Amino acid sequence: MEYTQLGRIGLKVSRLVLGTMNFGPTTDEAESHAIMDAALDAGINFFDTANVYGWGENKGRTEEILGSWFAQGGDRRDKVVLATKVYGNMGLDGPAWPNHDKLSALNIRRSVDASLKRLGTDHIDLYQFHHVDRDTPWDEIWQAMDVLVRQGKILYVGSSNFAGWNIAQANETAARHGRLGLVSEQCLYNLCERRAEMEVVPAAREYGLGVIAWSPLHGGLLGGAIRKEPQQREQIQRYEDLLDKHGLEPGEVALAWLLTRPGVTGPIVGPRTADQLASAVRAAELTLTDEVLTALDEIFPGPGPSPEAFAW
Amino acid sequence: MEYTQLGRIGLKVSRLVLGTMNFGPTTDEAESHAIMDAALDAGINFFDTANVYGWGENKGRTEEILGSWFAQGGDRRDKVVLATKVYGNMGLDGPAWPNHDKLSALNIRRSVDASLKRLGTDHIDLYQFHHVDRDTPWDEIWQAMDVLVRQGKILYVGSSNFAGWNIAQANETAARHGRLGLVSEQCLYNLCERRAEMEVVPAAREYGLGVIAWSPLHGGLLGGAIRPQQREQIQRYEDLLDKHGLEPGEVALAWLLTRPGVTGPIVGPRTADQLASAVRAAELTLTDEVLTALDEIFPGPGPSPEAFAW
Amino acid sequence: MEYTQLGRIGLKVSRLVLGTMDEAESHAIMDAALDAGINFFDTANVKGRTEEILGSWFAQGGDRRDKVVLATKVYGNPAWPNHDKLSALNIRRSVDASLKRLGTDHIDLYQFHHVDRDTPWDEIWQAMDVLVRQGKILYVGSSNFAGWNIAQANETAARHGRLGLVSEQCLYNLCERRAEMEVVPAAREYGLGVIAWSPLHGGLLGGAIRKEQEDPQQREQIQRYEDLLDKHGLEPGEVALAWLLTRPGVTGPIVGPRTADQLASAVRAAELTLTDEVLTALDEIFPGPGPSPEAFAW
Amino acid sequence: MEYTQLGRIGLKVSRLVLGTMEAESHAIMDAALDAGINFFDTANVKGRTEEILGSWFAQGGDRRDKVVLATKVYGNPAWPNHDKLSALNIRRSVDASLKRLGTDHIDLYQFHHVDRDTPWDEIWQAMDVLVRQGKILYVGSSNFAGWNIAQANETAARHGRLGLVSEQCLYNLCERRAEMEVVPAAREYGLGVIAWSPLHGGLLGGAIRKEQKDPQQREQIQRYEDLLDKHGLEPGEVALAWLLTRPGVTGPIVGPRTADQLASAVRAAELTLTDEVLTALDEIFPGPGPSPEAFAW
Amino acid sequence: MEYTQLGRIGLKVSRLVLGTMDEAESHAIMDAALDAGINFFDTANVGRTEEILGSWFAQGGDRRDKVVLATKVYAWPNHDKLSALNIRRSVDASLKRLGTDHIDLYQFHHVDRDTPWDEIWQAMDVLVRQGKILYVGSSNFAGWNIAQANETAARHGRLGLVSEQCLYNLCERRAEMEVVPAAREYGLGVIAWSPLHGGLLGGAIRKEQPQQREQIQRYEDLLDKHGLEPGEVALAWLLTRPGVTGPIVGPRTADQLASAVRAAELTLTDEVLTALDEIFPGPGPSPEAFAW
Ligand SMILES: CC[C@H]1OC(=O)C[C@@H](O)[C@H](C)[C@@H](O[C@@H]2O[C@H](C)[C@@H](O[C@H]3C[C@@](C)(O)[C@@H](O)[C@H](C)O3)[C@H](N(C)C)[C@H]2O)[C@@H](CC=O)C[C@@H](C)C(=O)/C=C/C(C)=C\[C@@H]1CO[C@@H]1O[C@H](C)[C@@H](O)[C@@H](OC)[C@H]1OC
Ligand SMILES: CC[C@H]1OC(=O)C[C@@H](O)[C@H](C)[C@@H](O[C@@H]2O[C@H](C)[C@@H](O[C@H]3C[C@@](C)(O)[C@@H](O)[C@H](C)O3)[C@H](N(C)C)[C@H]2O)[C@@H](CC=O)C[C@@H](C)C(=O)/C=C\C(C)=C\[C@@H]1CO[C@@H]1O[C@H](C)[C@@H](O)[C@@H](OC)[C@H]1OC
Ligand SMILES: CC[C@H]1OC(=O)C[C@@H](O)[C@H](C)[C@@H](O[C@@H]2O[C@H](C)[C@@H](O[C@H]3C[C@@](C)(O)[C@@H](O)[C@H](C)O3)[C@H](N(C)C)[C@H]2O)[C@@H](CC=O)C[C@@H](C)C(=O)/C=C\C(C)=C\[C@@H]1CO[C@@H]1O[C@H](C)[C@@H](O)[C@@H](OC)[C@H]1OC
Ligand SMILES: CC[C@H]1OC(=O)C[C@@H](O)[C@H](C)[C@@H](O[C@@H]2O[C@H](C)[C@@H](O[C@H]3C[C@@](C)(O)[C@@H](O)[C@H](C)O3)[C@H](N(C)C)[C@H]2O)[C@@H](CC=O)C[C@@H](C)C(=O)/C=C\C(C)=C\[C@@H]1CO[C@@H]1O[C@H](C)[C@@H](O)[C@@H](OC)[C@H]1OC
Ligand SMILES: CC[C@H]1OC(=O)C[C@@H](O)[C@H](C)[C@@H](O[C@@H]2O[C@H](C)[C@@H](O[C@H]3C[C@@](C)(O)[C@@H](O)[C@H](C)O3)[C@H](N(C)C)[C@H]2O)[C@@H](CC=O)C[C@@H](C)C(=O)/C=C\C(C)=C\[C@@H]1CO[C@@H]1O[C@H](C)[C@@H](O)[C@@H](OC)[C@H]1OC
Repeated sequence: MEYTQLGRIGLKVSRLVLGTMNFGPTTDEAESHAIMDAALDAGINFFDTANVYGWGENKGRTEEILGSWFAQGGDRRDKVVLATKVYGNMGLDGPAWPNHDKLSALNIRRSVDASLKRLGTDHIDLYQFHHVDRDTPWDEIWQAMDVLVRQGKILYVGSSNFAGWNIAQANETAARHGRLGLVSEQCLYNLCERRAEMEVVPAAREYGLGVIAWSPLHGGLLGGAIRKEPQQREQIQRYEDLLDKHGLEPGEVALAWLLTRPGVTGPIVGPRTADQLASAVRAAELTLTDEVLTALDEIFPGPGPSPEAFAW
Repeated sequence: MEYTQLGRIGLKVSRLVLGTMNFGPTTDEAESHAIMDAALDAGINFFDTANVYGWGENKGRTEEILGSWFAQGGDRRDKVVLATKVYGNMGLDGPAWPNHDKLSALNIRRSVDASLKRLGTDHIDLYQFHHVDRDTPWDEIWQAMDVLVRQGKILYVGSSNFAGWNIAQANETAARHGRLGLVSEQCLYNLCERRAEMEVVPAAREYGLGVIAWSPLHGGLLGGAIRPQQREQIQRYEDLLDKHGLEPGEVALAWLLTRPGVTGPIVGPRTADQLASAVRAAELTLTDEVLTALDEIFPGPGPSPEAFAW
Repeated sequence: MEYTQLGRIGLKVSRLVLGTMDEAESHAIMDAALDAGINFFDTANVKGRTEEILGSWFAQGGDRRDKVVLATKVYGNPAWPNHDKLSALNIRRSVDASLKRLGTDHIDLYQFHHVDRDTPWDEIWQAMDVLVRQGKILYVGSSNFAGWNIAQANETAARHGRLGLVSEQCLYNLCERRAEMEVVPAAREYGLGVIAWSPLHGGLLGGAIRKEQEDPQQREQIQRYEDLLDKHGLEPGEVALAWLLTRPGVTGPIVGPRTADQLASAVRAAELTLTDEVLTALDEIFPGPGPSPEAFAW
Repeated sequence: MEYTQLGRIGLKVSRLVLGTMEAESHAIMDAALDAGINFFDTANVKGRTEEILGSWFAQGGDRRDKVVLATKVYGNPAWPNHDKLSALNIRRSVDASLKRLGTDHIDLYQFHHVDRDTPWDEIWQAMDVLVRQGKILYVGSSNFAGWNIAQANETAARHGRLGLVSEQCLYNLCERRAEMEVVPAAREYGLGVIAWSPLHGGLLGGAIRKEQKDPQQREQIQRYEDLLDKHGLEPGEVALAWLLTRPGVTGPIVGPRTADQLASAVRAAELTLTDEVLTALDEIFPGPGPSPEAFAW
Repeated sequence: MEYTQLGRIGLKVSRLVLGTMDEAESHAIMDAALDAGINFFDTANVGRTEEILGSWFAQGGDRRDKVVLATKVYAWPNHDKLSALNIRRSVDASLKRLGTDHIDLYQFHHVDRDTPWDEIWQAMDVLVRQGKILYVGSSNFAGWNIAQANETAARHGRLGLVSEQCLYNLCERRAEMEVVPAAREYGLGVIAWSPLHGGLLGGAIRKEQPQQREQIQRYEDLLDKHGLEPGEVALAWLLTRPGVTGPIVGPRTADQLASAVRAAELTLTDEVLTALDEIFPGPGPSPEAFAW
């Protein structure tokens, strides 16, 4: 297992991030636990979850499954860098009661308290915004997060689905008064969707955030979606054909590709079974030749950074 | 129900603020709870109280009435933005024991501890100065408030009965050391009394404070004389509202909801009927003719310096 | 002559400020204002031509420049964009024009003519700091601000080491006391000198009814004022000025004497002691609103 | 003429920016003055253009006093430090610009492009030297990313300095990707947005009828020209007028070579587009939306 | 010619830095250095030197505009060291001797432990703000002097040291303990003075015909097996070192220039690098260098 610093900070994490969104809705508790043990066994120390995982009327269930996993002891809590999120509506799906979603200090307080109860732990290592909230100013957000820091309830703060300028504004605001800023950004990033390269990833790299790629196979579409059974199909076909030609698995290459991108800490890997985890772990050891990198780049061009992306 | 951001911050509030001053002194606990459930049903999430509500020897009773409401469960606490106040004498009415009113860190400590006990909760969402205290510096006040923020005992700080320059001084002082300053001013504003517009509301807007109008009916006066220079003015008002078939109480509220910078008025119902009426005032549109008429009868000063100079 | 600190700063000024309004006639009161010990000269009308007349005054030598605290103002007054108001652009052009007309290399107190709510204080303080570091200006003052504008301005200045506004020139007199609600409280809090403009309310407090004989309610008021002073042996124009010199935070009124007789009258106004009984009755005739928020709430 | 604040600052500008893209230049600049345009930029829609402004100002008649003068860093294989935004390159470019313009100050000095190799403490040192000498009033950007505006202005504010007051970016019906992050950031930080190539190099200027490329781009332009035929609207005027409806936009740079093109740009600033016309332009020329919603959710 | 950012700043310099050791022949070698694409001129020895540069710019032809001009500071009290007093008199004399209105890189000649940084940055900021100096650099500092200096400048918004000139070559590698780590952390370019250790790595044992001589012998003998010139290799070695901007070279002739230029084009094999590292061990970073 390859390890790296999470951006500029002192925290070392596995290049694979274990996603947990399947634990609860699709994978049962006992199997989720076996996967998490398997993940530790493979050297994966970075586990990602969210208050809202579990979905609909079972929001919170995933956090509860990690809580029962820690409760078995055996140094599980101690070995893991635990990440969860705040922003989402935790009540009935649909329009939220005011201040029961988004990033007011009010929603942060109630969300973190509920997450700590479900996770059965006194601290979260990486507390992440699920999304930018353009209505909440950073002096409010940093007040909320600093209260939790100083109480020992969280260590690090991270972002998810931010724009590049939000990352800059957050970290400049934090730095003004000596606070550690965002340490990581979780953006949608994969061969199909490369527009994070325009500004989100450049900002992250400037400010020393780790970059965590969610949906690394683009919902499945890069995992061998055509062999399984618009003009997007021609790309995918050319993709599989190129990987047939070279003997490589689609699912594994989508992950290995992300590992070659500048600034990228690693992909979120969201296995349903211990078999799919072991595949992810192979993808991490895989080495991709400069020839196959050119090919994928030709099939899946990236925008490049702004302003060059749309101007010069 | 129309919602809005409280000034520049991420908190979203109903444009009606439920005032609780009647809960205890005139409306009773059981009925107060009735009204507060109806306010939730109406989409009102913003509840305003104060330690001194109750009046006389019953000061504190409103806070307790809120406390027993939260104790019923059903996510009542979790659904409200709870706001209370510090400054007032909580002992026997008349001259205060020193440091038992006003805004010394000493009075702030003892006031918040008693409010949290009565309210039956571990935190207040919005803790408001009831009035400006010009004898207490902002480095002292913000120390006291910052202690409460970091302990998780309050989230936001607001003001009430400030001058505009007090708003600027407070928030400039907070911003110097990276603190969130005042998020709202609760000022006396209505058709009769519009001198908040000279400097209070301009200042609040510059600094991104919510503006919450208290005494939106000027203590009943804008409610009815059906039941000397000023009698004449109110007469002209009630006659205008007879012409258009509009309730006086509803227009005074809806008018404040047209003012630039105004979050909304504090509505203080004695009864569930008075509440449903406030909700109706929130739904009212006022024609440009009615707005222009009210402005003639009840002129505003406009901003300083233009208000008295040019 | 009574002298005072201009607010919190180290500059000492006369409690009479010499405002404005022939050339050698102006030079003569100015020399006379000096001999009377008035050191604080302001180009505010009680623009371009007045500066030139000060300019020719200084050009005569005799330590005239060295002896005076020279205050001027952004020119102001349908204008071409940026030829009014307080952009860094307008400030640059107004100051350079003023220095050329005043025929001096520095202005002691450079003042804003009016609040401009479209220009942020980091822009304004940039423009002023350029001039301070070049030595073209010493102190910065306001005119026709709100209390909160004074607060914003001095807080912004103080964040980066800068001296803020040292003075505010506002309309303040027996007739118009609404400066007392917030402007003068803000000024007092931040250590600004308050310079009272139109101290006689455009002449209304200088004995305008007795000068008429040679609005219903306001006339009743002036009439009750002239009669109170008749009763007390006191010149109205002098009492208007003396009243202001009793008010908390007031540096002094602007006066525009054109003769030894008018200068001597302002000087006697500054030496005048109004009795508690006079002050009590003036307060009754011309009530102030008190500070906000007590002024309109409690 | 419609006037606006340049972003958050107190400087008032016309919503048309005269891109000076000698004798026929001088003529059009006087007509722009008389039309109430006070905002003159040396951005091409550099070298000679500045000299042409300099001889304009040397004619006198309060011309320098009446204009907001904006220029740019020159830019350009370059000799080291004769391109980009080192303090060394800024000194030499401004000194040469002041010489050519025959003026002792520039009102708005702009970066020509983001330089990723120069830290903002270096850039702000260079600009603060000039501001404190009086050679420059305001600073602006061109061809920046959203995060570069944020970084610039946070760095400036930290030590009390006025940051960027304006960004010049490529923005028109055809190219709307500035809306992802550049314009959002400019709006957050209170920069004026100045739209260069507002007709996308003539292409929105009725380019298919002046024939009297890619198949899909031509299809798009065709519907545009047909929509405006239907409504009786000049395509050149509409491209400009659409930019004036966009949140955050101060205005477009125009390079009128004739009284006719000037008068046209002036009419565009007075034109009101109906909601139906706005809906239809939007359908033909869709914007990406703000990031992250533009590519995520 | 190879170019690099000077540390973290936006200034681009040649990886060879032209130092100095009559008049029209200095002028001619400077012209030749431009033609080879060297833009970085330093008055440091590898008064009169500044005057020679002055007459060079006085010829015109965009000579001043094409070069990054670096000079340095420098006993009667305050006529040495880094007092605001000596800085002022030294820079005034430099600008006159150099016949220019600005210096691109103004460098301290040595650490002065008796002057605080608030006094030094006052003096530098005055000059930066009058336009007389762009960038500030150090020479012969400790690592902690670099940290203190740049932390002090950052406090009040000011650009700190952009470069350190230290004694660094195969023979003297102790700058690697802390000076070069500090410079790397703070984003200073590292300029290697005496890159040939006074000519000891320039083929000295051949030129003549204790246990230091043993070292130089294994060096010269290794460079015979590979068909490499010692002069060139000591330069190329430094160019492979982390944090190094480049060496100060003082060519007097077109012939030595061309040697310097070749040494910047040269690529040493990992075999050669490994062998140089064996003959000339470095201490590593503190605290590992002396503890663990
Ligand atoms: C002590 C001496 C007397 O008292 C005064 O002379 C005080 C008056 O000057 C007040 C303030 C005036 O009222 C003021 O008139 C100004 C023109 C307004 O100023 C305006 C214009 C502005 C530019 O100044 C601006 O800044 C400001 C905000 O608005 C101002 N405003 C605040 C509204 C307003 O208070 C007048 C209007 C005319 O002058 C109001 C009327 C009803 C009046 O005569 C009242 C008299 C009273 C109560 C007492 C006695 C005599 O009153 C006697 O009281 C005894 C008990 C009996 O003898 C009585 O007889 C039966 C009676 O005799 C007459
Ligand atoms: C390996 C070389 C091949 O090159 C490619 O396969 C590259 C293509 O995949 C490009 C990028 C596609 O064009 C992309 O189509 C996506 C659906 C869009 O993505 C969408 C969806 C989104 C979610 O991704 C979003 O983020 C994005 C912004 O918009 C995307 N956009 C950035 C606009 C757009 O570039 C396709 C559209 C369909 O697939 C465009 C068509 C006209 C095309 O074939 C063009 C050129 C070339 C030279 C093809 C050769 C084949 O030619 C021959 O193919 C043989 C198989 C080889 O062996 C060679 O023969 C020896 C070779 O010869 C040259
Ligand atoms: C729109 C219809 C009428 O207009 C109004 O009714 C407006 C009035 O309400 C004004 C403002 C009042 O004057 C206010 O009296 C308040 C008690 C003061 O409030 C006090 C107390 C406070 C608590 O509010 C405090 O906050 C404040 C600062 O001070 C307040 N102050 C700001 C000074 C002061 O403006 C009244 C006093 C009594 O109401 C003054 C009297 C002499 C008056 O009527 C004068 C002029 C005009 C032009 C009247 C028209 C025409 O009247 C007729 O209207 C018909 C519709 C037409 O067809 C015409 O008929 C022919 C026309 O007649 C020509
Ligand atoms: C007004 C309604 C019409 O809708 C439009 O005309 C919308 C089109 O203009 C879209 C956006 C174009 O697609 C764009 O093609 C550009 C070349 C790309 O731009 C490029 C270049 C760039 C420089 O812009 C760059 O910045 C950008 C990122 O990529 C751009 N990209 C953002 C991906 C891409 O959206 C076209 C391709 C060319 O015109 C795509 C094709 C398949 C298409 O027609 C699809 C759907 C519809 C529903 C058309 C109707 C016609 O149908 C009927 O047409 C009648 C005339 C109407 O009146 C209606 O009748 C009622 C209507 O019926 C509903
Ligand atoms: C490739 C392998 C070769 O390895 C070297 O040649 C490495 C040597 O250069 C080391 C480092 C020297 O030791 C250094 O001697 C300098 C004068 C000191 O420098 C001084 C002065 C300063 C100014 O530099 C200062 O900065 C510094 C701190 O202190 C320095 N210091 C760090 C203390 C000190 O390490 C020598 C002294 C002379 O050269 C010390 C003695 C005990 C010695 O001969 C040891 C080993 C040898 C001979 C190994 C062979 C060569 O010898 C044969 O080479 C053949 C090619 C092969 O067959 C080999 O087979 C393995 C072998 O055979 C026997």
